[PDB]
Amino acid sequence: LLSLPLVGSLPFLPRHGHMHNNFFKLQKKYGPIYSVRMGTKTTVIVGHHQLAKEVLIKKGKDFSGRPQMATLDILSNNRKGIAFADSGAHWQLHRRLAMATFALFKDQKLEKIICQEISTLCDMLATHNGQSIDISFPVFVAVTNVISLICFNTSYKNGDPELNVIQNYNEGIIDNLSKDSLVDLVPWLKIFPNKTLEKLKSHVKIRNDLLNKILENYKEKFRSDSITNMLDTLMQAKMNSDSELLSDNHILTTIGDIFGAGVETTTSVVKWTLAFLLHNPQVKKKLYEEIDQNVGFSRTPTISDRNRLLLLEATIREVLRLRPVAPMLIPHKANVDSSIGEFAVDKGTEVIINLWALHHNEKEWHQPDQFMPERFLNPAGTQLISPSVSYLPFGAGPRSCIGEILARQELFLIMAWLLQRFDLEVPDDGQLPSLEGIPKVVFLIDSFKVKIKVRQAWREAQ
Ligand code: HEM
Ligand SMILES: CC(=O)[C@@]1(O)CC[C@H]2[C@@H]3CCC4=CC(=O)CC[C@]4(C)[C@H]3CC[C@@]21C
Repeated sequence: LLSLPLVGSLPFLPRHGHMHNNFFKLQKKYGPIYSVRMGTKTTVIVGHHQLAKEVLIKKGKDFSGRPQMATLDILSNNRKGIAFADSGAHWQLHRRLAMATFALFKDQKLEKIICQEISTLCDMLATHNGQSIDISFPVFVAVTNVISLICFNTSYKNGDPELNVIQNYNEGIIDNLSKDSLVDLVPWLKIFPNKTLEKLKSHVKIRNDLLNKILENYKEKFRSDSITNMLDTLMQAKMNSDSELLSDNHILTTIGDIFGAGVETTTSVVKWTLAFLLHNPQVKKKLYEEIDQNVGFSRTPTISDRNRLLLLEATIREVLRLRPVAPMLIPHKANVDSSIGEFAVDKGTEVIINLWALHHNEKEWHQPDQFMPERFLNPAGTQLISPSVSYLPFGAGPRSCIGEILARQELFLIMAWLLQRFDLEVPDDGQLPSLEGIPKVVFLIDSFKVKIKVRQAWREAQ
């Protein structure tokens, strides 16, 4: 009796469980690296830090490409900008210029931009004293203004409805960019009739029309005697012509990515962090203790307080380990024939770093499924440590994050100001937020509510 002919085989069920974890599980059987073939495209998944750091650092330039996807094409305006651009003259240029802008805020000192918007954030939330709210939007607004000040030296006032229009198309872009993660085994959208690409174009259209209107008004304001933000930095480079690489759509898309990443990543990590603290009251109590001890109520927190607020800095590290924004980074592509761990990797092959597998490796972490900020501390709790090398929340090499500094400061300051001033409790229905998460292009958390009350100790101190 014979075996049925086999036209196709996949090692697990499509759309069942999170991709990054299904890949991780396969490693017990196939080892830390393996490949899957879709028609002609071959995809290699890496789940070990030594191999990951080969792909990202030791051979960074080799694997610095991006694959082409229908949805990403629409959002990136055919592979322009930075994040979804292939490695090339345009990518390198805009990446450089974008990185260069960050210099213009080193001592408009970045900390003062951030703390400005946090103060407003905390004043908003004080009004909700005694109520249970979703804190998504108020935080969205804060970081939106920071990135806007950095990009255009403009910020939105309370009640500007353009903020809600931005919130709307950001949710829509994310919803349709990918069903779950960016890594789909089966290309379903090319198979069955669906309105997915249509919907994406509509959110992206609105986002684009809005950015054109910011550029055109700004062409009047631009003066080479003043370079204070990203758009100046980009218009300056243009007039020094590379001219093909700095067209209006090229500039637009780059700001697009920066605006996108600067808001959706930090907002998500704030919501995830609050969520973990709701589930872990002991840690939260010790966070209050810590900040009461080392900051008190005499002033508002500052970047210098990272030296003192070590438990907080560790909590932040731990959330980025447990719930990385991008548990599989953004996909990479081999630009040339190369290798990984002495296995051959052909040019044009897709290479995915399973950061989830790195962050949950049992041999690299003690109880990796557990929220344990202590792990980034010495036993005494007197300084931060780096307990595993299998830890790359911001990536590494050519394609590494370029907002890590901005990111880390935003996260630290927001959490510090909030804990200084607010009791953050489980809402009256006693519902806790599911920590399972929702894997989109960003690893999101189900929306949830938190009971906010101004701190008794903060009150007295007035
Ligand atoms: C807050 C937590 C954040 C995390 C965990 C994070 C993480 C990452 C990761 C994993 C990548 C891709 C790595 C790869 O593909 O090899 C990336 C790329 C990128 N990030 Fe961040 N990010 C964060 C915040 C930010 C912020 C605040 C900005 C502000 C501008 C930003 C801008 C970018 C850009 C433009 C890229 C694409 C770089 C390229 O492809 O050349 N990110 N980030
Ligand atoms: C988590 C990461 O590493 C990445 O941060 C680096 C680039 C980020 C894209 C940039 C373009 C964009 C525009 C929007 O308005 C929706 C938000 C996105 C999709 C935004 C999400 C997080 C991304 C994918």
